[PDB]
Amino acid sequence: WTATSGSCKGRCFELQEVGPPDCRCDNLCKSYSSCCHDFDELCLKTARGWECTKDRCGEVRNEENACHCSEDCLSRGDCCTNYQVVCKGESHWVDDDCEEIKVPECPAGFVRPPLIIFSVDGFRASYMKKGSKVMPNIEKLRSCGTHAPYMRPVYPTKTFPNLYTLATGLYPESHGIVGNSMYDPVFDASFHLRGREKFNHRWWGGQPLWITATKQGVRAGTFFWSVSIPHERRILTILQWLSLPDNERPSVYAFYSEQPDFSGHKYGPFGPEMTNPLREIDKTVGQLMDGLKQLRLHRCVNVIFVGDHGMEDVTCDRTEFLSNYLTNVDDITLVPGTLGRIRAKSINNSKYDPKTIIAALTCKKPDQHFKPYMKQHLPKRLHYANNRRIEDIHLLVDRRWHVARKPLDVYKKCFFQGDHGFDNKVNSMQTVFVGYGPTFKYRTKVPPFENIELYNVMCDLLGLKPAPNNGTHGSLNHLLRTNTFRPTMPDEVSRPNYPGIMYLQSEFDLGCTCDDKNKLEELNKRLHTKGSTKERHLLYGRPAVLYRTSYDILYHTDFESGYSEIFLMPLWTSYTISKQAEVSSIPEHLTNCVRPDVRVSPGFSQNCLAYKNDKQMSYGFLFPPYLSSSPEAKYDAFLVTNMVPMYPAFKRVWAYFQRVLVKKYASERNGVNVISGPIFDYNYDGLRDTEDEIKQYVEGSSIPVPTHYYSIITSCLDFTQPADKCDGPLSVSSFILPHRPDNDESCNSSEDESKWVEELMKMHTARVRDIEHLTGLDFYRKTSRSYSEILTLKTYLHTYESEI
Ligand SMILES: *[C@@H]1O[C@H](CO)[C@@H](O[C@@H]2O[C@H](CO)[C@@H](O[C@@H]3O[C@H](CO[C@H]4O[C@H](CO)[C@@H](O)[C@H](O[C@H]5O[C@H](CO)[C@@H](O)[C@H](O)[C@@H]5O[C@H]5O[C@H](CO)[C@@H](O)[C@H](O)[C@@H]5O)[C@@H]4O)[C@@H](O)[C@H](O[C@H]4O[C@H](CO)[C@@H](O)[C@H](O)[C@@H]4O[C@H]4O[C@H](CO)[C@@H](O)[C@H](O)[C@@H]4O)[C@@H]3O)[C@H](O)[C@H]2NC(C)=O)[C@H](O)[C@H]1NC(C)=O
Ligand SMILES: O=C(c1ccc2[nH]nnc2c1)N1C[C@@H]2[C@H](C1)[C@H]1CN(C(=O)c3cc4ccccc4c(OCC(F)(F)F)n3)C[C@@H]21
Ligand SMILES: [Ca+2]
Ligand SMILES: [Ca+2]
Ligand SMILES: [Cl-]
Ligand code: NA
Ligand SMILES: [Zn+2]
Repeated sequence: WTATSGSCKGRCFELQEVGPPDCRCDNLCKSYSSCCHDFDELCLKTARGWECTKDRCGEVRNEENACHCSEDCLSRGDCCTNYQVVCKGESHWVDDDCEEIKVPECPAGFVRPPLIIFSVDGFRASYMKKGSKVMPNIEKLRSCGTHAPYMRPVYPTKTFPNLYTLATGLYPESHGIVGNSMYDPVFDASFHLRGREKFNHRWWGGQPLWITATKQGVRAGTFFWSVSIPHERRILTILQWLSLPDNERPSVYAFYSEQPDFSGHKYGPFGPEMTNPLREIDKTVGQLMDGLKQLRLHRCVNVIFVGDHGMEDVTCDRTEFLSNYLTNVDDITLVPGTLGRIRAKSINNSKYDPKTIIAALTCKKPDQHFKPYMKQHLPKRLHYANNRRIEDIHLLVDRRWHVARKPLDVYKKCFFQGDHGFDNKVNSMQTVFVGYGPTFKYRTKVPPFENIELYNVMCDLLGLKPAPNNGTHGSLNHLLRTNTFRPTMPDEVSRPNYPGIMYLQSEFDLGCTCDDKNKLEELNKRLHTKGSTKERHLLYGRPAVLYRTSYDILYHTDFESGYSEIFLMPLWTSYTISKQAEVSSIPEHLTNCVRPDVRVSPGFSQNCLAYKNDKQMSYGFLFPPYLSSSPEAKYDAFLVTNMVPMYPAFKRVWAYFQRVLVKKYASERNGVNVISGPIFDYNYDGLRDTEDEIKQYVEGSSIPVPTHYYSIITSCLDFTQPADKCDGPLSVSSFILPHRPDNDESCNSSEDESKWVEELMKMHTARVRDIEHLTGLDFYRKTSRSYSEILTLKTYLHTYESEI
């Protein structure tokens, strides 16, 4: 109950929310149904429209007008945005040549350039090119400021997860807003688009930008707007706030547009009805910029034009129904649409089994348009598991499709031609970024980047220290003219041992066998074991270990490794494969060869007997024998310290990568440097497991089984230079392959690895940064590149999509 008895007199769009029981006058009161009786009358004035006309010029003030064209309007801060153009001979901002903004040109009393975030819902990245003719204000921002060809949203590519990621720098799994619709089993409460539960603070984790600003003494405009407040009034309100006295005026503001998303759902992303919403958005940007110009703020304010996600073509007829797959369809609850999330309809149903639901959903139809996963098996790049609000069973839905429980849900709940929510590497889901202002660079294009990085930059723009978040601070320094953030590399926590030959063959009782059999060549092999070729295979310095552990550096002719005495295998193995390198086979006599490593105690070694006994588990090697530089160097690849546990199903994947793909990349990229290793993430939190988190060992041993295997493949960005003699920027692609005992994820896996392995790898593409979180390692410590450029390289994701 609200005491709507109060008045909004002089409180219109009040910045601090008034305490109950009082009627509210803030931009969100509509949505709470708590506005004062006179809110519409005093605060949502419409009389006379939004534009000055020649006859209105120098009129006597009439407080009933929506905006004013009287002489005092500028100093009152409430002129219509076209006032100086219609009445004072000025030009519209869009008609002015752009001029570099080298420094902020702010009125006296501004302690920092204000930040305005202009967010546009559903603004697909290709709209910038495809709509350019009808968006002249936006086009000017884009070509005069700093822009990316596109910006990557987070998964799922839905409205609330992405707006709140923009605000916090966090993945949905960490901020807690994991969909537009959610059930939290601890609260036993549901979050919906319609309704009041979504206003409860307990849903909203991390620390959004407005809160970060407030805590550090920077005042914020209210970011959220009731849908019924027209866009023109939102713009007028921000401009009015910008006229407040120095002590009252906010430094950060947000405008939000429900368009083009609203129309995109109805008409599809490129429907002919889409031109008008785009024109109208541009007109709004033009009113803002004209309005800033009148206030002498157009060369003072930093403006971010940013979308939350794109929009894809999706229609009723492209719906998969779980009732075609599951006999037990009424025993599940599905969160439906462009993603699926499944849980038991009732917690009292003891006959509910996720394994049988998964199996009934797996590769059941030739062109099946969704794929089931236990959430811990989703591509790690999605970071979509570590939240109790994310159901154990997930359906990744093909672009252009929906999943639903039963046909009745679709025709009794066609209409829409667009939707979003799909995998965040999908081109149609990409959105936009443009930065314009004194702190952004001039006429500069930057590579695509992820929206999780923006919170840091917005903090930088406002001189704030960001709360802990998933961005990599410094990775977007190249967007900025100043206010860059200069981080230091993390300090290495553990130093390696460099073991020499310390054990005799006979001290090893590992159940291992190998058919293995001159001072010129013997001085040579000794030099290689001391690191003589390390400069060839360790191109960017050794990775630093950022946690407390015990490990050894092991040198070889063809590869170098950091070998964990705790996990009994390498944390990392590093090797370089030149364009000229030749692939060989494992000679027949060496087929089951495993050799003790005389530098490493039996007590810190794997053993072959454990693999023999473990009927499910086999082994592979991190440096592949196929790539050995000579028959003699090949023996190094069979060392027990190069061995890792591998399910035979995974060996199919791993063998193809090592035998076929590495050489292919080396030929295509002019040499590659490869770092591979294991990953343990049994609690699916995207972070390196400690030894006590390991859920699976090779039977009868203390050899921990990895959940994933990574590789990082680096070469020269200028591919006319070979990877090992590169003078400038680097180029990287990486992956985090799930280590699974079956290939159920690949519906074509009965076929030859040339028909399905590369597709699996593409799906499990990763950023180096993802691997760093998962391993506690820090890569690229010794390059001739600036650290910020390396941070950018570490956040790179090779997506394998075609051109935007
Ligand atoms: C992306 O960036 C983010 C932010 O940096 C990274 O997330 C951080 O990860 C940290 C390491 O896991 C984590 O630190 C833990 O914090 C615990 C205290 O947390 C509360 O306070 C903070 C600060 O205000 C707050 O942010 C937290 O908010 C979480 O929880 C609330 C309520 O549930 C949510 O609203 C909110 O969305 C957020 O949830 C997310 O994180 C939690 C984990 O905290 C998940 O469970 C959720 O699913 C969701 O993802 C909290 O309000 C602190 O208690 C922890 O300490 C325990 O463990 C350490 C191990 O080092 C040990 O030293 C301690 O003794 C303690 O152990 C005891 O508790 C254990 C668990 O109950 C128990 O098993 C033991 O036996 C002991 O009794 C821990 O330090 C930090 O909270 C989050 N922050 C956020 C915002 O998510 C994230 O990792 C990055 N992602 C990647 C891939 O890099
Ligand atoms: O019902 C929907 C909706 C919209 C499009 C849909 N497509 N498919 N389903 C949909 C459902 N809503 C309506 C609400 C919310 C999404 C949008 C955020 N809003 C801000 O003023 C606003 C503006 C912001 C501007 C910058 C940063 C954050 C902002 C923020 O934050 C919202 C959050 F905090 F909850 F994340 N809110 C109002 C709009
Ligand atoms: Ca075995
Ligand atoms: Ca973990
Ligand atoms: Cl959702
Ligand atoms: Na298969
Ligand atoms: Zn939408």
